[PDB]
Amino acid sequence: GEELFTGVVPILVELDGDVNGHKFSVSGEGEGDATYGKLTLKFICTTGKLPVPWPTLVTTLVQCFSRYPDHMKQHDFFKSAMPEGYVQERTISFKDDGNYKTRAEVKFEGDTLVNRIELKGIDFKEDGNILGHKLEYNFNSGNVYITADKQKNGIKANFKIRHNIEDGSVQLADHYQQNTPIGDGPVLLPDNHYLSTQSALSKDPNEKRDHMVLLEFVTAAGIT
Ligand SMILES: [Cu+2]
Ligand SMILES: [Mg+2]
Repeated sequence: GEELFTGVVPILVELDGDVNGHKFSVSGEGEGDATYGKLTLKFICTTGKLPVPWPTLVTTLVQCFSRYPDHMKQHDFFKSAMPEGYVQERTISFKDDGNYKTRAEVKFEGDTLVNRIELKGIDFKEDGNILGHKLEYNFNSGNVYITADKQKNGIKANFKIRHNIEDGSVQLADHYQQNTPIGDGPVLLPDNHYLSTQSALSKDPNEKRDHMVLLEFVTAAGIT
């Protein structure tokens, strides 16, 4: 659980995706320091051009790195499931467009924290904001509202992401999420609270592959 996260932990992310028949893979590498809620990762589309905008994959591409204040430590489901880990499932509904369904397994492999994801996108509009690549390369501040799901010995979350459209508008992405432990050990089921995130997206000027450099800070809040 928590003791596994007192220092800097290497992270690996592997994603297999199919969006309207457009198949792609992403590999990511980096590290997290949960003491500071800090994530630093670089993602590469190992199959060529990514067929969706990178910002639409940020949420899919390790909430165990959230900074939980000491006074909220009893509410940290995500680290409590480690090292065996948890399954994270979402439906991401893009307003007036298609949806992503994701399934991910997050666990330790040796001293590395691994996020293995399958992503399936359907009902996208061929030159909507997603398949038509009309979204700005940025990602806004928001809140992830978590509640306990005692029935499944896990948690649920809901939240809205607003992606900036190059024309000045916004593309809403409604997120519904469920997490459940993989292992048999006891887990921490939290009182209602939220995660607050700050995200910065950049490019490696020496990288020729389609990629995303991502810096996030994530803090739990909502109980004081
Ligand atoms: Cu994130
Ligand atoms: Mg703008």
